[PDB]
Amino acid sequence: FASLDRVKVLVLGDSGVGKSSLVHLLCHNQVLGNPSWTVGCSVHDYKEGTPEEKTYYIELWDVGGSVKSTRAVFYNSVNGIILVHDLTNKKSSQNLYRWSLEVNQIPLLVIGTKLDQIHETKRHEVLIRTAFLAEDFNAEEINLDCTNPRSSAAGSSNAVKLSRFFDKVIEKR
Ligand SMILES: Nc1nc2c(ncn2[C@@H]2O[C@H](COP(=O)(O)OP(=O)(O)OP(O)(O)=S)[C@@H](O)[C@H]2O)c(=O)[nH]1
Ligand SMILES: [Mg+2]
Repeated sequence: FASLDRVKVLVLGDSGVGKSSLVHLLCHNQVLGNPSWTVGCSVHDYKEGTPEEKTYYIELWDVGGSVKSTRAVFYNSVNGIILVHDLTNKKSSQNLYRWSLEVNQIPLLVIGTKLDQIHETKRHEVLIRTAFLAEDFNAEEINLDCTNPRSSAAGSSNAVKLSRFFDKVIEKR
């Protein structure tokens, strides 16, 4: 039971926040990438566990740039946006609003990277602030280490949140 409906998700964020690493994580390295563009396939079971279950082959696109470098020719037919910020760089979170303007009804997900580089002391403060940040985009938030494959393991809280986001992208479209 495989769906042929297109689902295109853009991965946006400042240079170096972890976008390519995140695409590799979320797609289990089913990724084709080069200096210009990176696309991954994230296989997603929509409404899993019901007679309505269908498998979707979601595209995750990472084309880089900066909010001067514009890649708008890659922003066509987008159904959802993952906004990526580096939890050790507060400036990368301030730029998510501008990134979102490069492309309302399009669902958004906010993902913070490099959680492993935040000490248990300063962690509570960063996470309170990222909850507020996600609220600004009417979005759920996931904070993780992109280099740890357990970060989005099947059945984890993070995976449930990502799955909820993909379900919404499919429904809105
Ligand atoms: N410790 C740690 N390192 C990370 C994490 N995510 C990314 N990195 C590291 O940060 C560096 C940048 O990550 P990368 O995935 O290349 O960013 P990018 O957003 O794709 O960078 P770009 O210039 O091509 S646009 C890499 O060395 C990568 O290994 C993370 O969650 N934890
Ligand atoms: Mg990249």
